[PDB]
Amino acid sequence: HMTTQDELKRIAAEKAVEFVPENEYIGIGTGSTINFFIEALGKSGKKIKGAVSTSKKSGELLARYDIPVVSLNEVSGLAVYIDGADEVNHALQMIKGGGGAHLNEKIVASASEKFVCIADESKYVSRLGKFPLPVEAVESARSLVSRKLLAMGGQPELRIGYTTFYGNQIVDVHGLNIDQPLTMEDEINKITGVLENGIFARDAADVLILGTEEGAKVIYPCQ
Ligand code: NA
Repeated sequence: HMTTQDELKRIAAEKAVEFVPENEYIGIGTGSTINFFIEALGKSGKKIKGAVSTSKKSGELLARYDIPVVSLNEVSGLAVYIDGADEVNHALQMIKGGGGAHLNEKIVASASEKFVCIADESKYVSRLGKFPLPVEAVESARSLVSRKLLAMGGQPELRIGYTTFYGNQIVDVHGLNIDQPLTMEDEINKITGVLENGIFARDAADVLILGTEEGAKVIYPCQ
């Protein structure tokens, strides 16, 4: 039978354990692929000095698997950040935030010395953009941010009924042409009322572990 998507996620998560140094502070992403990774890291027996969480769920699983959790404010930096992606291109630039956590994810990534992305094969794309782009905005700026995103060219859609970790809203933007991921990352963030967007170009991954039918493939940015 074909390997299921969950099995592909587990393949990538299990391989990523090998990338985690012992006795260091590390950062932990969010999502279903990460949830398999937290379990695998706990089962490995590796000594972890402390882990910084990016979501309520990730923090709960770290505790379930006996991995010590620390606030980002307690450390001067992290040795490695491990996280998933909704899309990842050949330069290892990513679209993130399908699960609502892109603000905390980018904060923790930006404090880390290395970013390991874990994903099943379906996330690896030639061009970023098909997956709608999450944008976090404060509630009173919803209509304003939406007009500004529409003027940029995308179709803004409020994520109905959703409240982010820090109490804000997400507008998901459909149909963007992303010529230059770093330029668009910065231009969207210049909209007043936007707190963060899901383009990870400045914080592109350093290495990608991709779960495929042939096992876990290790992929560095294209030359
Ligand atoms: Na997310």
